[PDB]
Amino acid sequence: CVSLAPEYQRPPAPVPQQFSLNSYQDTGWRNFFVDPQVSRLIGEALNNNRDLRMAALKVEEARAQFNVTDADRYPQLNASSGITYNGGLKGDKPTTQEYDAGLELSYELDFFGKLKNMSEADRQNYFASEEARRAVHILLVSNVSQSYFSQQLAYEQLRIARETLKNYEQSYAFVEQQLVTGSTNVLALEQARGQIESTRAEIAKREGDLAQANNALQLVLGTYRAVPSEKGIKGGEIAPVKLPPNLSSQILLQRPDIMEAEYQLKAADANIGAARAAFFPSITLTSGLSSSSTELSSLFTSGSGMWNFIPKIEIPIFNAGRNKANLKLAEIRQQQSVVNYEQKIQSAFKDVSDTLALRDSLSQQLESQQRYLDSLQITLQRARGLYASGAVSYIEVLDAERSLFATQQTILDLTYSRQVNEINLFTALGGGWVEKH
Amino acid sequence: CVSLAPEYQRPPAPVPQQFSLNSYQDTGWRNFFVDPQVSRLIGEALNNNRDLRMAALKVEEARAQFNVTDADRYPQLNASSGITYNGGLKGDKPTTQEYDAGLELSYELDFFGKLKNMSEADRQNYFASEEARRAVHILLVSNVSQSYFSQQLAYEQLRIARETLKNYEQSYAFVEQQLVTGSTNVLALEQARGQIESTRAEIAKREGDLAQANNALQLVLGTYRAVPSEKGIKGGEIAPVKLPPNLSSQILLQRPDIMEAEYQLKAADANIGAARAAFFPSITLTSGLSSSSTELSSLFTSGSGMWNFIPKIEIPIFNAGRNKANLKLAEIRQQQSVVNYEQKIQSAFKDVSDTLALRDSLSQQLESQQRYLDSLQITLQRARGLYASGAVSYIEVLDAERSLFATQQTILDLTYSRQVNEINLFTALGGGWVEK
Amino acid sequence: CVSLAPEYQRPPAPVPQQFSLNSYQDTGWRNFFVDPQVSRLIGEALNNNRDLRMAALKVEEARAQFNVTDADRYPQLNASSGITYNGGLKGDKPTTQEYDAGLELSYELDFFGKLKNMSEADRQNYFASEEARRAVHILLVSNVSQSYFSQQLAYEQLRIARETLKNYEQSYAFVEQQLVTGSTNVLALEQARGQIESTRAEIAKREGDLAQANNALQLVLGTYRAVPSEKGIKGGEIAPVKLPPNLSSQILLQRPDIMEAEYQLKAADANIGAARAAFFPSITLTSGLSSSSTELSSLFTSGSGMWNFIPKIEIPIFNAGRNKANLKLAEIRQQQSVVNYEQKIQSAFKDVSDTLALRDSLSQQLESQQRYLDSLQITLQRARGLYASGAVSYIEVLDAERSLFATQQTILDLTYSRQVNEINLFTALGGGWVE
Repeated sequence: CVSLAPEYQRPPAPVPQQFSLNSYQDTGWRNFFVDPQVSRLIGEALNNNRDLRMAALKVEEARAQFNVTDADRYPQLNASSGITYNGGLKGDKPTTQEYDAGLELSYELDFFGKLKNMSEADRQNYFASEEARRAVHILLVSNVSQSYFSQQLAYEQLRIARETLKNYEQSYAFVEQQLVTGSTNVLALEQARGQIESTRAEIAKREGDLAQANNALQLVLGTYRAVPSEKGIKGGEIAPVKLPPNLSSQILLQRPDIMEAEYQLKAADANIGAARAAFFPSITLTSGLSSSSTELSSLFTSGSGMWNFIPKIEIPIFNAGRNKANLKLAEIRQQQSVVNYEQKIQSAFKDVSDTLALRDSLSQQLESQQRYLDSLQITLQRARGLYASGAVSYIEVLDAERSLFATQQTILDLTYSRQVNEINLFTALGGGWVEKH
Repeated sequence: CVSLAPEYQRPPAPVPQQFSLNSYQDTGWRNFFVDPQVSRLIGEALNNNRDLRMAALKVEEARAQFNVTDADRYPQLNASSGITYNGGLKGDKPTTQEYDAGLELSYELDFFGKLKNMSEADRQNYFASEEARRAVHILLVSNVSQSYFSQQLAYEQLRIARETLKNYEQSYAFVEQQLVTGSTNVLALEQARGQIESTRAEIAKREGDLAQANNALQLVLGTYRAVPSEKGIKGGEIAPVKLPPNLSSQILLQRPDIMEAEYQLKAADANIGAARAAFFPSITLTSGLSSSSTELSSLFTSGSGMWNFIPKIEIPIFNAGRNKANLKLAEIRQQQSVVNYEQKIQSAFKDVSDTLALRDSLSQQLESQQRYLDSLQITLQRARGLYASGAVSYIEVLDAERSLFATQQTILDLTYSRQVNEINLFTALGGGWVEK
Repeated sequence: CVSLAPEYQRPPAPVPQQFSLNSYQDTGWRNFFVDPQVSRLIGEALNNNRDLRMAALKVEEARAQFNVTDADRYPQLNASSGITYNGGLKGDKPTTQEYDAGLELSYELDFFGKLKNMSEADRQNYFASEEARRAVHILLVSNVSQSYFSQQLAYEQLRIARETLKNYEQSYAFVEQQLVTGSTNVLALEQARGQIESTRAEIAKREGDLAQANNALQLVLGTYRAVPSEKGIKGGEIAPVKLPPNLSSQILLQRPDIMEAEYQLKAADANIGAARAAFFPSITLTSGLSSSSTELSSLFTSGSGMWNFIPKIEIPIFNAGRNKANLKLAEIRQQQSVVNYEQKIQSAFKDVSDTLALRDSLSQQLESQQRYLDSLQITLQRARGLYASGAVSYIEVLDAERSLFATQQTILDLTYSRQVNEINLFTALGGGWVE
């Protein structure tokens, strides 16, 4: 037996050896997700999400497809019966009757490994479909957690808007009482009435956001049981990934999408092997045991049984270069598989490089926003103080409250961005496949 | 004749029996779309949109594909002629001549329903393609209407921007005359000059928005006639869907995309039946009337005509488990069709749930925004009154006009969102198929 | 030989003959891109981008696919040997042994142009893949330039945020010194402190934007060399497309995506021709030279060689309408190809009509925004002057500095939009194929 396929070489990864930025290990996704709710929802989804269900069925499709293709490599047994009537149109020559029954055993030698390479291309494609399930798995893990964290964000935003509204209602009362007794103008009161109605809208928007974050969580879960409520604890929900000083691009090579591109690349080599076998001769055995007769009474008698054994070898000589062209197709597609591989790596490298950058951008953003917060709370208290003594008009109170609301909302969105980014680093690195080191 | 395909069972829908939230009926899209312009554009688009045309062609593809596959079930007739020359290379054996003409009639019995099941898979796939057209149809309706409503929004936003601009020019005058006569500061006047130039920029943005809304409305129409102008009447353009107290998820099951997933699920059962037939024997008839000769002179003479009749039965015995694996493939793919069905349902249920919630979220937003509006108009008149008497600086007028503009634009965007949401509920329920 | 395929007619383009709005010419993308950096990065990308690499390999696939299909039109030569054993089960008939070797030359006539039309459909489909490469090429140009320009925007936004921050620190100093000596209140000082910390946040956000614009620029280049820094000069980086008074829709018809739809429309005609050939007879020649024997000793001897020559003609008569249904499928898919063609045109026409609109929308936006800028700078100076004399409170300075920062950022975003829009017009018209 011969395999004409080429030896596998892994293409060199077309990315820097390092990200810009002791050893990175995959501690399970149980370490990463500190919050026990996201642990429970992942567990729930892992058994009910329809997309992961399709991904597993696709692995099964590919295993069955390998067994369909591998069957060709094995001997084959078939039986057939038949009557043959035969006469002339004018001549009185009586009409014949030929009864026949047969058992035939076919077998392709495959001395140059055409069928053997085609089964291997399908073996490799099954490995590809397995890594594809894994990629679907860790992306599921990502969507579930982000969906939960997004729901929580809706819970906070709704809650602080309710709280602002009660704050602005007290402001209106503060202004109301000084107008019953002539200290202020009525412009302050209409400014305070504005804020109340404005904030009322916001609460309506945030309720809608919360409704929609619930429905999206339940879609990804695949089950519709009671959605989680708001957590009373804030902070520490995620344990970020610890990265060594100089980190290697090689980490990307174990990603599921890249591994899946690697297995398809292997499958394309095997197809090159089958393309090349197409040039060489083929050897086919075909042995048979038949029994023919002229009346049905003696079909399975002694003088009728016959055996047969035919080895055959066929060779191609001139096909107007069909075999060439089909070899070029193979080799071109293989180069396509190389390109596809490179593409999966280069994007992989971008993604990670981005989240690393975002890690620092978002930290500094969030800390400087808290500082702007603290300064805004002092501004607001001073503005209320000086307005209560007639030193400044109420627009200074309005501005501070406004700025303060915007900043509280942005800080909430920021820590969200922060921990989703952290999830995104986890996932781009190989993600939530393993759950226990 | 036997059919090995399985009996159809509809998969139980993996969603709550009810949405959270007398009987819902599909009154035609003529009742839903109150505005007669959206009705007239829908008519134009129903006869000119290329995507709908492609969807209908895809239905015809599928009917032709069924006829190609059904042909195998019928007897087949073919003729063939031929001369055969035959001689030896060294041995003096005079070169022979065999003239032949023949007429053959082939016919697969299909006793176990292999070909019959494969034609049925293609029947089912044609029904699928019909539900697909329908889905493209109602989605066209949704895109046309939102496209028109979006244009109209662009018209309003542009118009009130122009109106604001004339307002702020008058403000500039109000301040300008008090500076010619020394009552105010020049800081007011640069603040008013500022607003004017700002608003001038906004008008440019909104004109751009109107231009692009026009082009998108003509793309979706597929005809490039005169686009609709702005409506003088505002309100009542849509008659929302009236929904019963407790509403059933079952409504989703008549959605085109879900029905299309169902027909494909039927087609996969048929393929399971063909997979199974592959194990059992096949019986093939093949009768023939030929005529051979050794000189062309007597090809169609009396002593040459011959007839033939060969029934044949072939059986598989050991294929190294190819038939098994091909059956596993069928069953696996069938489960894939079940999963695909469940996915279309779960999504559909999410969508509807979202618009129901959005229905309440958008009404309450819009009403509280109008109340902020009203309060802002009082604030502006009071800031303008107190500024004219030296009680507050002009920054209080600036803020009021600013907040007022912003709120007017949000209210415009809100009612848009409101009525597009309503369109979205219509469509997610079964939508603009019927107009009766 | 006969071709049953139909004559090609180009479908009339279903769009206005004119865009609403001397002669347009495609000056190379070297004229359009004034900035030498974008020219140099395009060169680097044209030799390293993986997507253009894949588009090329797809053209090679298509040519190979044509040679696979074209082989059927030529005579074919094949050889085969074989031994045949033959015996009875119970009858004492000695077991036979028949040795054979053979050389067969097969040839399909194709009198009605079935194989010929099917090769032609694949010729057309290779032309299609060529136009697809071209589309991928000009889209590569568009992505490379917008990536660079986007990077530059990140650079400016970061820089003016750093500069605003030094400004607001000087404001804080200005306020600090009047509170050390009692002239003002402490509300001004906490207002200025706020602006400082706020702007500190913004700087953090702009640094993150810059990093991400670098990584996306390196992805599209396909090489990871030192990214370009900020340009000290601003302005004149692009030379817009000069457009004649009344411009014709016909310009669209040379777009790659539409040409690719056209070639596929041609390929569907050829398939109609093969569908119709299916009805007519087929004529096949098959000549042979074989040599058989009964013992291997004399396999290639004198009495064994035999020659052969069999012309055959096969006719379909009743196929339960398979050939008809296969013809309808062809014709239907051809109408599909027409519709696909129309769709590619109508979208092309929308796109161009949009960038033309946007050309005017963005120029006016940007011009009025500069005027608002100028007016805001006067407002700020006046607010600071009247605050320093006790005439207005500091909030008036706050507002002006705020309004001014927002307007500086929007003007930056605007000229960006302006020159990307211009790139988008170039590309929608045929774009960066020629230099």
